[PDB]
Amino acid sequence: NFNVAHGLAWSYYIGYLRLILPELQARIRTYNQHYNRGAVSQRLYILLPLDCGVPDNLSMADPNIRFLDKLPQQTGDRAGIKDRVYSNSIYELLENGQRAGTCVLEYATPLQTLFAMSQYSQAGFSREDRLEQAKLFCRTLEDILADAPESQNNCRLIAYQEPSFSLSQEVLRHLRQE
Amino acid sequence: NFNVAHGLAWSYYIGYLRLILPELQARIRTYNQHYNRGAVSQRLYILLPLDCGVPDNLSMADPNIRFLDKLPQQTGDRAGIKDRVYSNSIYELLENGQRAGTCVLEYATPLQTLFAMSQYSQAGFSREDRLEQAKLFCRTLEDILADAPESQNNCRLIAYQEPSFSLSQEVLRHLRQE
Ligand SMILES: Nc1nc2c(ncn2[C@@H]2O[C@@H]3COP(=O)(O)O[C@@H]4[C@H](O)[C@@H](COP(=O)(O)O[C@H]3[C@H]2O)O[C@H]4n2cnc3c(N)ncnc32)c(=O)[nH]1
Repeated sequence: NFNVAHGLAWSYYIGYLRLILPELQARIRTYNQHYNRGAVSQRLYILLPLDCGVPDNLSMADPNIRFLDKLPQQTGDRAGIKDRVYSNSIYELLENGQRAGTCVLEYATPLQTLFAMSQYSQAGFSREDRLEQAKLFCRTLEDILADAPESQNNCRLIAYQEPSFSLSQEVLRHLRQE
Repeated sequence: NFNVAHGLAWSYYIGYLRLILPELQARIRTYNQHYNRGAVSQRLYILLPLDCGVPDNLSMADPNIRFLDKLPQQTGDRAGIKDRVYSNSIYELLENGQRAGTCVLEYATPLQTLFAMSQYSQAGFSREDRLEQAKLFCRTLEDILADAPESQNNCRLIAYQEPSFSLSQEVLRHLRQE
């Protein structure tokens, strides 16, 4: 099942990142000018927990990550679905009670597929293989984005293992660099 | 890359079908009672062209398939995205100028990933392998749905090869049976 994470990464690129990354800066600029608090950063920040533990509510993983607003939606006809909607959420990052950064932030959803596959007996995906597939997912995606025309300093991958751990501090480190 | 279609099918189930199938009949019943034309059929009809040719506009594949309306959207928090939106389109099927059926209808989007992967040199997916992966995708999905609790006569797969061909007649055949 090595080809499992491989295909999921290509799917994530083909069916999502390549479609939304080109329009992202315009959506952010629209938000910055129309519905606004400091400036939203210019990159999509993608969280890649190698334990494939992907909560649906980000504030649950860390209270210092607080939902601010939704980006204006992106829509288009997709595979027979009229006006399919692509949604992204903006988060504020707090640090000792100060707003320290603002960004479009989400988990890489395919890591949730890896996790659920490892739970379903019919998937033939060993629970022991979650970390290995997660790593391959990250490496594949990294190699894809390194060479993708739509990636132009508008995407940032954040991969990490928890062994304390501060997810907000991990994100702020990448924001600081930018 | 056999594991390619395998993973895509499990992804399609885990990240989509298992989430939307349980609520689908209530969304259809809501539409039937609130925004209505004959009754919308009770199953989600999924188109699986084995040539992986997936137009984004269904009326383009066959003019006898005409967009009627959107189902009421489904939303939930998903992997850090607040109120992620799941959308489905309702279509009327015409037959010699008569409205002959009405259903929720779409292409299986992962077939688009197979297709695009076969085009990208970095994916290492042979163009010659599209039909084989498409078949495996269909077989895997079929085996998944055969045993899935959320599938309860509310999903129908329509797989086909074009060698004339009438996509509308192919769909109407399955609707007739139901
Ligand atoms: N009609 C309809 N179908 C939907 C919708 N959302 C998902 N589907 C179907 O489920 C497959 C898996 O979805 P996922 O959210 O678990 O992750 C996908 C996948 O890893 C990768 C490629 O997507 P696609 O090829 O369209 O496969 C999707 C589809 O067949 O990108 C991820 N992804 C796709 N859309 C989003 C999004 N809006 N936000 C975050 N991640 C996404 C739906 O709304 N309607």
